[PDB]
Amino acid sequence: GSHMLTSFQAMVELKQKILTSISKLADRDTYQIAVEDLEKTIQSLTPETLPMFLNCLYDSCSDPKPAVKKECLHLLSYVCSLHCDSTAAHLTKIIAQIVKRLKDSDSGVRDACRDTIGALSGIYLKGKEEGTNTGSASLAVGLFVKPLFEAMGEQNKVVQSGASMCMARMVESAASPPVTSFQKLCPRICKLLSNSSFLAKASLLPVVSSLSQVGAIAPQSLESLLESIHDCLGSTDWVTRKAAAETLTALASHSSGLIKEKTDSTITVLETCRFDKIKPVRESVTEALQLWKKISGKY
Repeated sequence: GSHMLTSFQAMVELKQKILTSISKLADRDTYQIAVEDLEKTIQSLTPETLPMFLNCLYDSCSDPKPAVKKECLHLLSYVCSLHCDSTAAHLTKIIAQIVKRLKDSDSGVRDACRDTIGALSGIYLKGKEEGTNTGSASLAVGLFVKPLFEAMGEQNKVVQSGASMCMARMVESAASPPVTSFQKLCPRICKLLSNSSFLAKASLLPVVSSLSQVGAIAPQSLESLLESIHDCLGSTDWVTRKAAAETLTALASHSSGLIKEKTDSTITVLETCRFDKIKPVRESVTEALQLWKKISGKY
């Protein structure tokens, strides 16, 4: 009756203001004051006025003008930074909107996607593995990896590349990284790197490098990982070969104790690849070969 109608009027007025500021973001001189107005509205959000702002951002994330999309992704980040406990429930829809935006070719849009994924990981994946229970960590990491792997399943190299960059940034952005929950990514990344349909292996190898940096390499999948990296060293794209060499470098540099025994096959493949016609490939192969030789002991 009266209370429902009053809440309706308040909600519609707030949506009016939000959409007006978001549309005015599209202008160059009316961009900064609109940013300030949207931030001031973010500050005064409550658990009931939060989902309406999120729905505004969602419906605004599809505007053709790319600056609007970039700022809406940054606003998703901002609202998660200012109301993390309140947005932990809508995290799923948020990550879904980011994965939907992964298909854009605009550099700024893809960079905003990666930065938003990183901010979300830094907020919700920090310290998620401190104690005896390991259930909230699994759910948290899954909220990120399930849509990312689904986007990696699409037949679009742009989307696969974006998904891989976002997954790498997610692994990198966790302060106290959930290593056990992050190790669940290796058995799928192996199959993706061995898959011929996957077209963004050069973007997925840095994900392996990042997993090695935080020490989240699954030892039961390490041999298949090395096999897929050898395959990538065998690729026709020089970028993929250089990326595989640099991932071998990262593995020797951060998973040193994990690869001590299994070096000879990787060293042999590097020996066969040290005379690549592409000079950057030559240099990366030489670097990885020296590192693995020193880890093993050829002196």
